[PDB]
Amino acid sequence: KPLSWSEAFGKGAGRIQASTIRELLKLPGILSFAGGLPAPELFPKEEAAEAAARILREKGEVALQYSPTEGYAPLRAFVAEWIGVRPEEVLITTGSQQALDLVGKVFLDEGSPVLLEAPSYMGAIQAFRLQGPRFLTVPAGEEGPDLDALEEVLKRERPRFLYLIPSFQNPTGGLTPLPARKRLLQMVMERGLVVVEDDAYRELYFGEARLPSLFELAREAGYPGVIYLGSFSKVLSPGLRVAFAVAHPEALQKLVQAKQGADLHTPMLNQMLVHELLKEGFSERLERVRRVYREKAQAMLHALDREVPKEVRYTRPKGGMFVWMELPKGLSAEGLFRRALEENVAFVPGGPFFANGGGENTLRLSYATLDREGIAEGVRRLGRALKGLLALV
Amino acid sequence: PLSWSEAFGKGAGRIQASTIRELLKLTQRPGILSFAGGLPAPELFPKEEAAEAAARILREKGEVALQYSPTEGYAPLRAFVAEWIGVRPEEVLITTGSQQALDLVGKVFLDEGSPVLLEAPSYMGAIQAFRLQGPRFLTVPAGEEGPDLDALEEVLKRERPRFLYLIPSFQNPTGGLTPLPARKRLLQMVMERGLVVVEDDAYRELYFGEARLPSLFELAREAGYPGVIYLGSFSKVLSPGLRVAFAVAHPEALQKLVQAKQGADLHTPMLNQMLVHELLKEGFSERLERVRRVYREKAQAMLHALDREVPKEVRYTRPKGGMFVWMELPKGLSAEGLFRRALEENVAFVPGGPFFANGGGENTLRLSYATLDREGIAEGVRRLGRALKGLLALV
Ligand SMILES: Cc1ncc(COP(=O)(O)O)c(CN[C@@H](CC(C)C)C(=O)O)c1O
Ligand SMILES: Cc1ncc(COP(=O)(O)O)c(CN[C@@H](CC(C)C)C(=O)O)c1O
Repeated sequence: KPLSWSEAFGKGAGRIQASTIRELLKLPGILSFAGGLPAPELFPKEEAAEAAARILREKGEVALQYSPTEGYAPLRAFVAEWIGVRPEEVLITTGSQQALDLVGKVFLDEGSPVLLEAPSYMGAIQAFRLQGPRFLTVPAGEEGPDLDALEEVLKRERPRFLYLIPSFQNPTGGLTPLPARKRLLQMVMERGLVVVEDDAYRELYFGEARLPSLFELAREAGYPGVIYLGSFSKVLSPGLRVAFAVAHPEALQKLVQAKQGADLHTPMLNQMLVHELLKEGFSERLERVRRVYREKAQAMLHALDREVPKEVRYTRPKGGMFVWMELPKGLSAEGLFRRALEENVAFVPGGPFFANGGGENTLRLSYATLDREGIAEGVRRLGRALKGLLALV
Repeated sequence: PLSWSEAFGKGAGRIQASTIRELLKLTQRPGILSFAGGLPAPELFPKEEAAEAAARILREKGEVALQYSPTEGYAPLRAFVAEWIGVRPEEVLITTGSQQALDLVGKVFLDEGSPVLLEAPSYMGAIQAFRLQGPRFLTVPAGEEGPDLDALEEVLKRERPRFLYLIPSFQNPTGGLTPLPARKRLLQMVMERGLVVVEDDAYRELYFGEARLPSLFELAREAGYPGVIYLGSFSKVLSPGLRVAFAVAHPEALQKLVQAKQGADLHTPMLNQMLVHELLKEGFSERLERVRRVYREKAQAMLHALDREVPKEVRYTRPKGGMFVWMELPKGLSAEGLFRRALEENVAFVPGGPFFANGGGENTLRLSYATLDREGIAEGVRRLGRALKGLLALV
């Protein structure tokens, strides 16, 4: 009886085939606009080094030992104070990608309806796809989800939850404005629906102020149905894998129960280190994050405006890390990617961001990682690839 | 008015057991001496060397350490694991604890109603991970010499489990040690039927005798059989709180684990992997020898104490490695009830029930001698003896 792997795997093995995540993470003179990797010039290496050594010397017996599933209590407290909730309503997760996996586990079943935008974040699609749901979509544009399309969906289908990224959506960069957020909240409250609000880019706004979150608006309305995800990845360090979920206790409790068997607890040194880094100077750190991303976005748009012919369209984000690019109808972003690689530049083709397919002429560009000169040079290389693609028609 | 209970899916009903989160916050009750969680001896933690190493990593390589990193793990760590275990680097996946490896295995191999084979009892974390997928648990008893192979033969004549989950070396929770001939017989049974084994080797290095037994993975590799997925961890030998472990498998299986890991957490934190690699680059053998000495001495301290304080109606194992003593009360007596009395005497342990996937074992309990110094072991056992005497006096 020779062993067959294909025959020994379960259904889960046939739902995890997309490889965008590992392909974006994989470790020469290629300039990357691919993964949403935060600017390394913002990492506080020296402060981190001091703080990590102090933790390990003075509290190493706690930091290196098994620790609570719910998270380091001072970090839960810091998060609660920042977000505006009780500490017991905060779960520390091993990145918000883990919170998405936990959400999928708690809420989805084979064939269960779930709603997100087309496009939306590939990580969330991948986490949810594991459970074998039926994906329902609405379009995403410059002002967020198409609420008219959503109204029609909700007449016929009750999603297990709605997954949204109101602030600088991955991958479009779209910003759901305040009146739309209120309308959306009304639509959800009228049917007692659950919303998973992913606020990874919360603090990366380019204007004067952050918009109220769906969670904030819900809290004001007395409505308990928003599960709120945030992360320290975009504002401090993605490699530490420290993030959080905030919810009504009944929901949060299920997330904590799921977390036990996922990894026991998020590494304790990491939580301690985030807390030590942010307990002073957080406001100021966030202001500097905004100034850097504003400047890189400006450089990206200047470079694109210079190098990209008008037959190719792209968004002009008001925050976050991404530009979203649309090629002429029927042109292949995958084909372009192969040409870009020969020109020593990378991006993410758009296909993985569309849960039910389509989008093969779209692509996402991240300006977060490179400095302004590498942005300018990377876009010059992209422009050459685009020009090659268009010239073949 | 929103209804949470109606909003959840089936998974919300399969995650109710709270043993894990309960064991992990016992620290919040510092006056209680713990024989509960398998928390490693903190006197072994290399705090100073770790502080120095972490600071050097963040100053010299902080742009790698603090950035998004490969799903498969830090390459020098993969290589280090590959050299230690005896495989190619590309056959290693770094995981956020072996608990995550368990969750990944469940994801890849189990569906609702699918059969899975494990012992009764077995590790509650594995039970918890697998239960999420809604499987049918098949069991065989576990004893001093590991799984009951005659019982296993009967199971395998009737069913093809998606995998067999075993812990051949110092099983959680019994401390059982599967001897070499039983390992070969198990291997033969699985090879003849083309089944998969998940071999959890958390306690690999914690042997009290002269040498480590061959793993089922090593035996399978010698026989040319690709069906063993091998799990190991740095938790019991270096630091559990860092959450760094590994899965080793044939590339076809390993690839599905890597695929699953993407959407679980993107990647295991990179500083943690670097730190583990830096700490183990030199002196690993000597570290391991020290681990063995310490747990050998704590096991001896525990048995000495039990032998003086525990009434002879109560049975307990005498482990040859690992972290645990497995205790069985007279039939019908409640480990849970004993636990409540133990809490009143300021000692904790883990009742046996969570370790039995299909129920049972309500008279059994696990004791961990890993965490306390010898004086705390002696005092905790005096406190446990008082609880036990109170339990037995009520009859
Ligand atoms: C919208 C959104 N939500 C969550 C995540 C996950 O981030 P953490 O787990 O670090 O908190 C993200 C991250 N996005 C990048 C992931 C790559 C694998 C690097 C990306 O390039 O999309 C997110 O955008
Ligand atoms: C047999 C066995 N396999 C895996 C694990 C998980 O450990 P890591 O994820 O740290 O690698 C364990 C650990 N066991 C303890 C867990 C408690 C929550 C602390 C235990 O008390 O059982 C294991 O024993």
